[PDB]
Amino acid sequence: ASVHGTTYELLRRQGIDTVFGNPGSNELPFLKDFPEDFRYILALQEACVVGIADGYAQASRKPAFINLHSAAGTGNAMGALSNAWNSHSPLIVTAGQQTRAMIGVEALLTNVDAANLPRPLVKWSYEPASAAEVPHAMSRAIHMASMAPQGPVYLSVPYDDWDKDADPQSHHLFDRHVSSSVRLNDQDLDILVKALNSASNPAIVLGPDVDAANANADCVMLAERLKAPVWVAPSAPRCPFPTRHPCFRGLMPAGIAAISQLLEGHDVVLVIGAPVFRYHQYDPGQYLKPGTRLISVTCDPLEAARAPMGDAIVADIGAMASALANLVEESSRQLPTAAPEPAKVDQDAGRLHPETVFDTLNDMAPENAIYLNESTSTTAQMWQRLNMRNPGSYYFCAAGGLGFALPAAIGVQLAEPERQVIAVIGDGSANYSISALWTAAQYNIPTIFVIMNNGTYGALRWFAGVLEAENVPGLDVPGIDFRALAKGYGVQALKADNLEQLKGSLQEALSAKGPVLIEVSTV
Amino acid sequence: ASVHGTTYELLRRQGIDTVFGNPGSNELPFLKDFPEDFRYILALQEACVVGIADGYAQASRKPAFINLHSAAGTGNAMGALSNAWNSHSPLIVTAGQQTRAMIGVEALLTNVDAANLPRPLVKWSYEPASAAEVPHAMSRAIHMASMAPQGPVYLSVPYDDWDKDADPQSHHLFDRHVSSSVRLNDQDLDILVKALNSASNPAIVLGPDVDAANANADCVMLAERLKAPVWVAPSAPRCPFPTRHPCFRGLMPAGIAAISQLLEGHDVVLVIGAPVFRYHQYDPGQYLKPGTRLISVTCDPLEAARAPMGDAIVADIGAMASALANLVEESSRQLPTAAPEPAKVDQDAGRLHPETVFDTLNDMAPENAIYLNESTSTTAQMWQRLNMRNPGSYYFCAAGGLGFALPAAIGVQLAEPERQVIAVIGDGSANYSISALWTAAQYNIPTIFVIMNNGTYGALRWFAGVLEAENVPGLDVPGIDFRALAKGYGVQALKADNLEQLKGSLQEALSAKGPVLIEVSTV
Amino acid sequence: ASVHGTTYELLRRQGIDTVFGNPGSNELPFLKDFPEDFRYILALQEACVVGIADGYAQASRKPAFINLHSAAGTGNAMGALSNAWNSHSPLIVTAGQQTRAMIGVEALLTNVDAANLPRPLVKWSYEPASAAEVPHAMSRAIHMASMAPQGPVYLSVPYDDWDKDADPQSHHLFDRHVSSSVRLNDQDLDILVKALNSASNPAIVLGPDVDAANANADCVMLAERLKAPVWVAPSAPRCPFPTRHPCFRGLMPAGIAAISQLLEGHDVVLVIGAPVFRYHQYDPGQYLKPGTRLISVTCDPLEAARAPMGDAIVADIGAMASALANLVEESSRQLPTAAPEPAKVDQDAGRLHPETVFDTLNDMAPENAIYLNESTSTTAQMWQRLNMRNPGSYYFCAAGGLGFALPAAIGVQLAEPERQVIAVIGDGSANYSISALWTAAQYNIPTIFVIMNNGTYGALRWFAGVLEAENVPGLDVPGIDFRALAKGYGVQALKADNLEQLKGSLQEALSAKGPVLIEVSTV
Ligand SMILES: Cc1ncc(C[n+]2csc(CCOP(=O)(O)OP(=O)(O)O)c2C)c(N)n1
Ligand SMILES: Cc1ncc(C[n+]2csc(CCOP(=O)(O)OP(=O)(O)O)c2C)c(N)n1
Ligand SMILES: Cc1ncc(C[n+]2csc(CCOP(=O)(O)OP(=O)(O)O)c2C)c(N)n1
Ligand SMILES: [Ca+2]
Ligand SMILES: [Ca+2]
Ligand SMILES: [Ca+2]
Ligand SMILES: [Ca+2]
Ligand SMILES: [Ca+2]
Ligand SMILES: [Ca+2]
Ligand SMILES: [Mg+2]
Repeated sequence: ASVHGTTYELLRRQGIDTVFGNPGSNELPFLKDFPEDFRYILALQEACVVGIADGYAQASRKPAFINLHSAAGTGNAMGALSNAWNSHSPLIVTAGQQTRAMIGVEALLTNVDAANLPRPLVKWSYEPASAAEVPHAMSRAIHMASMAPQGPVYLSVPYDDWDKDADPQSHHLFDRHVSSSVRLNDQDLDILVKALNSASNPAIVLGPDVDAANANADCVMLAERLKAPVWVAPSAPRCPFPTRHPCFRGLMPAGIAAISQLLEGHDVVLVIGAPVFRYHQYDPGQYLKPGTRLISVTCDPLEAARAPMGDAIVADIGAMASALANLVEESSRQLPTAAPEPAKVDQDAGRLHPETVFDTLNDMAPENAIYLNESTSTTAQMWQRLNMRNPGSYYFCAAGGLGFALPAAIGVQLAEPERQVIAVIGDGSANYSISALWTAAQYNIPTIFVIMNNGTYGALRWFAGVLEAENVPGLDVPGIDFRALAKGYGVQALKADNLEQLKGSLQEALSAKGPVLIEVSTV
Repeated sequence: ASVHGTTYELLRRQGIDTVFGNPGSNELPFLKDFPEDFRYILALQEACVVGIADGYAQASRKPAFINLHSAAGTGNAMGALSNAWNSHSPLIVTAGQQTRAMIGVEALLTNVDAANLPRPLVKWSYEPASAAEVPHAMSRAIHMASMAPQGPVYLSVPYDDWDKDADPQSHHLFDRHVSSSVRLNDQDLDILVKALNSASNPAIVLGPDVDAANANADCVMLAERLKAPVWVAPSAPRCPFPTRHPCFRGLMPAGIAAISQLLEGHDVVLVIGAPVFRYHQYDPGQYLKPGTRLISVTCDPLEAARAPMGDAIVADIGAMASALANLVEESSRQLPTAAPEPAKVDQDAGRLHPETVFDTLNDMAPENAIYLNESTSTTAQMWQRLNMRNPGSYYFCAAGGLGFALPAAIGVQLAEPERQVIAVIGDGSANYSISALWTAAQYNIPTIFVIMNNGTYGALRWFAGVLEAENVPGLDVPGIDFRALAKGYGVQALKADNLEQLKGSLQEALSAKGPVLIEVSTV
Repeated sequence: ASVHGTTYELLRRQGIDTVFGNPGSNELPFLKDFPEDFRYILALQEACVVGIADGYAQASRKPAFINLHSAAGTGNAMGALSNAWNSHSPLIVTAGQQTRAMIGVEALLTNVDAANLPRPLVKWSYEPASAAEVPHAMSRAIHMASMAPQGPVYLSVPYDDWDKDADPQSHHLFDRHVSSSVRLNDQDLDILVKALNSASNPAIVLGPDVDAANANADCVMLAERLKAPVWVAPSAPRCPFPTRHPCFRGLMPAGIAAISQLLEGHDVVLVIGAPVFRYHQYDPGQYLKPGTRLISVTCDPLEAARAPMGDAIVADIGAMASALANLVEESSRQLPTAAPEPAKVDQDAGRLHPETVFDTLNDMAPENAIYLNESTSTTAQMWQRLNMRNPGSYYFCAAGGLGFALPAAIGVQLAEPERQVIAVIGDGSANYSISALWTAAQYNIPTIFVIMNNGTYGALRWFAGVLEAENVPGLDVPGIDFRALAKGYGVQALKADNLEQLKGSLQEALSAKGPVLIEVSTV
């Protein structure tokens, strides 16, 4: 069999049936005779291709396969890979290389020093030394992406390799099963459980890896047994806990001093599935106040190594969450009281306050809706106003790289056809991956995009305010008609200048049978 | 003085007065108190930022300064850097890094292993070890970008460095002058000149570095003295010779066998300012046929090293071109006869043949117009139908990375306010950097964008045809309304469905006082 | 023809006839059927292999070819490559890789991510994508190493490639000639010459690249014409000027303040072939005092970029030195007076003062002797006491990496059979590459090794003294019998405990017909 046939069989046998890409000439030999049981999802720019694959992978909880064009295609996708790295997204990125006969002369489209291009944003990067090695290299890519800590991998393949004969021994790769579903040994696990049972005032902090492992329900049980408040680690890329559960305490502020102050009084703080800690603003102070012991369970050695305080256990989040939830004793402490409902902000008949938008979305959206957030100055309000009861209900660019939510919303909707996806995106952020709209229109993926139009890079004007920075250029983005942009890409567009219109537009959008974009005029 | 003040003085003293960027929080400390004698050009996505800076640098023939946001901003610009590498574009790319106090914990927005991110697409990449080193590092960046062979450089700067005190000895950096304007020593130059004077049937092949050095006029003189035909090296990123000059022979096909066949009979082939050779399609054969001696003058050691045949001289193109043009004897051979005018293709009243579009542009555009090409399946026709008499009249993505022409056209227009820029872009290519349109509208840069709409990735369907590849998915891009996209970004839009409309639209576009986009329905 | 035959023909045609190496299994396929016109020089450890090749290349002024074993062999040679990088040594380092069929499974002896191993100490690093590409890759290696700025390159080759068929078009590589013998254009050169003719008190500073280019004589003429004092740039790896010439001023101290103080009063300082400046100790102060203008001529863009002051011209040192020496006017100023003879230090009948050793060597050694220095605490005395009239008379580890002089002395002696090589090495430094002695014995290369035995890492005890550092462990190296070590490797050994014995031992050593090691007891 050819390398082409062998490789598609490998993919199919490993559960991959979809290719997200933007084609090029070095990739034609791979894409020809495309298998009938496969599905190709085209996007117009590489950041969009990867963003869609990313949302698809995160929501489906399985690896996504991507095919890009040489160095330029790969380069266009590197901002998206920064987010994928931080979110532990299992992405298999393949790029076509020039024919081996012309790599040396560096003919046009040659990806020079290929493996180094995507570094340091990949777990593994490689270009095979011969055509017969391709299936084996593809196998390595699949497993490296899937093993904890999951992350993106890169494989460059010269286009002339596809038609060559594959090693007949490649059949051994087809059904390989690799597992990293491990947990702390019995003896040490018993010690940890005892420390938890003995704590007088424990607190639990959860990160994105909990939602990735679908360990949400196990963490709820753990929180209920320990009768402990639960916080979501700062700069949260996903939501790991039902936001209206009595133990829920909200999103932690992303500052050193703010967090230690928040945890003061808690003798034992158990952090699960999050780095310690994804701070953002520089808020100097103590990492932890005296009297607090921190224990971290992470699926990533890099996270365990860099934590500036506490103990750590490197293991599978799902396996650990399940073990802990079943072994801890039920505390006789009283279960925490639920946080009160957020207040209603005064809303006149003019432009909409973000709070109003979120309250309305919470009112009108189905209970199993999935939200994506790329409205940077309104994140805190969004977290307090949306009741997200189920796992996989929230996504936000893990590395803070804009251009994620719009395409990712399409990938998530593709992965969860029965849950309405609603992406809330700022007018500034909307531009980074605007062409992704075309993919939703073409495949009729019913994502709803809500553009928060305030005409400025709000979050930046805010930091520009703290630093007390003046005369900073480039903070405003006036003159963009989002309805026209949506029309350009074949997506139905609506406008909301006030509350009445907002409610009407949402009613229509929710009843639509295709993707819809709503431009909202915000304060 | 602070690092901030010292750095802006360094830039100003080295001739930089414009910053192309997309702001972020790590960059606010650098951008605050923005100098009044500077100019900030905002673009909505990083590929667009770099593309604009690239066009500006290439057209002005001086380095362009760029400021991006951390890893995500840098990553979004890597496809654009692939083109910049191939075009020897002097680009100074700076990105903001997290505060030194939080780099270790990898707070959000930390650019991890920063210097490795842009590799291998940069000449030099670096992150200073202390704040006082910043001005010196900036100096290194400026010079590394400007010395032959020119190319992009990268500098990552922690945001807390800007307000620190600079080394008082930094003043020594302000007026440093670095030169690489060198040419072959007298003795060896005399030998080369003798070889040229002795040739019986010489041919000259010119590359992009000739136009970059503005050595066009010197090459015309050289060609006239030697009475030799002149070809433009394959995959041409720029036009180095007047296309209607009697010696002009056109664009060389990008294949090994095709080129050796084309050069057969020429005893001495002098290649100036081009790699040997930027092949594209695999057209196996002899690199050179017996009887042909090839001599290459390149400004790049990497080019000299990888040439599979001939001798090479590594030197400044301008200095070499000038020396050769003045030292060679006037041959008694007859000057080559000009190529005949291309034929008029039959055009009915329906959709436009690309040939018709180019003939019409040639008819109506000013004689000093500048063209950008990102209509991949029509490159050969474009080269035969446009009379480009002046230097800096043509640009095409040097690494074949789409998303270059649209933003680059804006940068070129900014650099040459008195020459009408006309970008000819395919409907597929238009999407990669569509948001750049906003920048033209906002600063009122009068670029004319001609979108060749044929609804498909034409060049790919063509390769898919040669390889005799079937069942290749993702080759069509239907359902895009370019007039709506232009409206979305504030740019006047026109449509041309036939010749009559094409002529009318061009008349209007040429008389416009701002940017204009014309969607052309092509066959 | 096979890749094996084609490659040896390429090497032979490019002037390479010697292979320096330490064999391994991945290299057997390359070494088999070793050409009869070639010469293989075996060394017992890789640092020794590279050190010998380095000395050979530096002294012969042509590239040296090296063959090492996979990652371990390459790794053992990386300290030696650090020196080669700093000395601009043209070294072609090749390493054998596992068979392509087993690279993927990482069988024993696989060099993983090969090209990244030697970085950042190489100009170019690469592993071919196919066997037919090997000759072309070898060609690139040869030229990259030879073009200015010269430096080490690395090529990894899977062992199964050698027996495959080579591309018949590879014959084009055989006689390629690449030149970088360039100099500043006429107009700018005239400006520089005028600045030199107009200077009232010029000073000249020379670096290692002057000796590498054999531009010594041209610099003497330049100094005599300008009637200017000449200094050797700090941390000198080579000697670029006759040390007893009336203009000679000695080795510059390696400190910022010390150098500016030394140059004070000189209006124009011309630096040729040296970085600006290879400082060592931290001696904070002004880089240059007011009134001094510095102009640097360097063959390295990296040097021009990082200079913290002055203008720079990037060009070939030989071409530039020759041009300047012939164009400057003869100044009417009086020629500088020669420095007085160094004083005789008092020497009793006990252990030898380093000054005594150097005076005696100067007295007894032939006038065309070549010295290598790796006696770190005695460098200043050595420079003042040895009259070195000819080019290529001195070598010192360019990156300060010990283990250079002993093997390099063998390589230099091999390159210059008619000039007596005398390596002066400290007892600490002698151990790093002690096994190199075997190579001298086996091929009967008559190098004389003088071991300065003082039982301690003297230079370190000295820095430990300045820093006023106390309780520093590991500074003494007692209990080493160098005569026994020499005997172990087959080299004649002598001992000198006092002056009488020193003179006697030197008389014998100079008359020897093979390598000799003299252990000298120093204070
Ligand atoms: C790729 C990328 N480029 C630039 C930035 C810097 N940045 C962070 S927030 C922001 C503002 C986003 O504006 P918008 O989406 O309109 O939302 P707002 O702040 O107004 O809520 C910008 C440009 C970024 N994080 N990522
Ligand atoms: C960043 C990038 N992505 C993908 C490609 C692959 N590619 C080469 S030509 C091409 C078609 C461009 O289509 P279009 O601009 O409509 O012009 P046409 O071929 O129809 O003339 C594509 C997608 C590329 N070279 N660069
Ligand atoms: C590979 C390497 N290891 C360690 C050092 C650090 N070092 C610099 S000088 C020195 C002392 C050398 O001792 P010796 O050769 O006996 O000479 P002395 O200082 O006594 O004159 C040492 C160990 C070095 N420069 N290179
Ligand atoms: Ca409500
Ligand atoms: Ca906004
Ligand atoms: Ca005409
Ligand atoms: Ca098209
Ligand atoms: Ca004497
Ligand atoms: Ca010693
Ligand atoms: Mg990289």
